[PDB]
Amino acid sequence: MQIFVKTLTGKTITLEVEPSDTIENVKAKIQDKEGRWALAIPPDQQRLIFAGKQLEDGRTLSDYNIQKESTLHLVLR
Repeated sequence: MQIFVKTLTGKTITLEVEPSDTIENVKAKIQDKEGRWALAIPPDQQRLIFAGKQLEDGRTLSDYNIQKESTLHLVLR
């Protein structure tokens, strides 16, 4: 499954994920794709949003009915 994430700087990144990937697993992937600048932002200070909802690290994409080609947003927390 492919999803897109909008980063803190508005750049779009494309991720390859399984439907039961956890939000934590998705965040690790985003960290690898993103830039050095973000090297200073701790993981627990960033949150993913989808369809108005704050996504919890331990729940899965499938828990939130996130389907292929969904766009998530990485925001401050």
